[PDB]
Amino acid sequence: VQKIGILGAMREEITPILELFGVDFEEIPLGGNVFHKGVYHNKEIIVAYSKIGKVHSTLTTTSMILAFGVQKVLFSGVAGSLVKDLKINDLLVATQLVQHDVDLSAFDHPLGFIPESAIFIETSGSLNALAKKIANEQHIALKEGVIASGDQFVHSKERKEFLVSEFKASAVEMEGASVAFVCQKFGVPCCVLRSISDNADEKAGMSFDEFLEKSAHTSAKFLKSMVDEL
Amino acid sequence: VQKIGILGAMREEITPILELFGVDFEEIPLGGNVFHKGVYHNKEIIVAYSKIGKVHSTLTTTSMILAFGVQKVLFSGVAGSLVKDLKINDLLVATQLVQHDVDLSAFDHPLGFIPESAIFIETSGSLNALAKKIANEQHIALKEGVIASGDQFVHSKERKEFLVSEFKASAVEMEGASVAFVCQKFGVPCCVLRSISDNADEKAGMSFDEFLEKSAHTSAKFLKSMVDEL
Ligand SMILES: Nc1ncnc2c(CN3C[C@H](CSCCCCO)[C@@H](O)C3)c[nH]c12
Ligand SMILES: Nc1ncnc2c(CN3C[C@H](CSCCCCO)[C@@H](O)C3)c[nH]c12
Repeated sequence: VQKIGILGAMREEITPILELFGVDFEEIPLGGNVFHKGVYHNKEIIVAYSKIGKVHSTLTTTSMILAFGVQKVLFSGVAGSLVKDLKINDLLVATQLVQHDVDLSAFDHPLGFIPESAIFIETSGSLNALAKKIANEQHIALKEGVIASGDQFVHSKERKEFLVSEFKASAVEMEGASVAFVCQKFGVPCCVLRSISDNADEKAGMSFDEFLEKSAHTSAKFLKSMVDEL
Repeated sequence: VQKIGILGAMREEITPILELFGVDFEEIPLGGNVFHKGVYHNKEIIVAYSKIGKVHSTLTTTSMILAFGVQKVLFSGVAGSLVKDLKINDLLVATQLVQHDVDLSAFDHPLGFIPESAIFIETSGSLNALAKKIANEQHIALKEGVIASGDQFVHSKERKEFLVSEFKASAVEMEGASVAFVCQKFGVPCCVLRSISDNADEKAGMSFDEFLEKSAHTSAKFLKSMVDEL
């Protein structure tokens, strides 16, 4: 059968995923993560939260691919908005991702760039198109854009402005670029889906605490609607 | 037989390793890395460069463990010095590592800390003690201390001061903490060995360009002397 990996960063991002699928799961620990393995609509679904940030998410994605043999990875979670048109609860899919905190400018490399890699990492056009189709049929707004990932929770106007000017990012989070990077290295289709929890400004901690649960649920519900069409 | 993973970040860090072992290697590509597999003194050695930074090094380490089944990981490369007593070419082993660019302080977490993890990641006391024994027998200076890892090349007095005050780091680099983190998650002994290439200050790019080859060779030679005793 088809094997689909489903990832969040925090436990709160996968709790609604496990509940919404509503099937039994076997828990399999590996590399400090717990993988929930279930069968849903004739597909094997493997659900896990990575824990926060780039190292955690790189490890979990690599484990999913190498140890569980998943054929697609769908990431669902929350994100900070960098643009006026992405408001609390709104959904976006990443067309490209960047590691916004990478800085080898001492050697005149562009910010975000590492030798033998690239600034922007692409996701699956096919999965992004599926998301768009579903969103239109459900009459849900869905934006497509660049997501910036780094190992800092962004809560300042100055950092937002940098992300917009340097990378033209629409949202910020801490895991998407690493998940997409790993998938691309192994030829595995990847979709990164996020629901806005905050505006990545001085009020972001507050907003995040308020909206984590609801925004996570919104993302999870949409991810399920995608899996229903795969 | 015993399987030993040997990692550098850049090709220049593993070129001397491959030459110094002086055996034939089979090249095995996986996840965008090339793994050089050889037999040396009745051990299987698997050598690779990860490419620069935390995501690259997390992926390569995870691959080494999950796909090649290595039982120990030794990292060899260069680093920026944060302390007066670590000069160009000097060797150190990391007793602990930290991800110095992790910042969840918006939620009053200490810098370097991520929920469900820890600020400091430990390495193998047994391998560090072997390194110390060998260094003493060869009449080579070998320091032990905290190494700070992040996704920026550090070349400023201000950032050095932060690393010293916040984490009491002795050296800075971009991969050690991720390698040690992965190893710890999988119960695999890890040793991170670095030779100083620069002082992580405004002159660091210059110094790095000058000393990369020599410092890499110094680290590689010491790593080989460790493998000779394993
Ligand atoms: N403003 C923001 N900056 C960076 N990432 C995010 C995100 C996305 N994720 C939410 C979470 C933020 S860190 C939460 C710490 C909770 C207290 O322990 C990470 O997994 C990244 C939402 N808003 C953000
Ligand atoms: N000053 C420094 N800051 C951070 N890392 C390092 C290192 C260690 N590694 C050396 C290398 C620095 S980035 C080199 C880019 C070369 C031009 O493309 C990374 O793999 C980290 C030496 N000096 C450093």
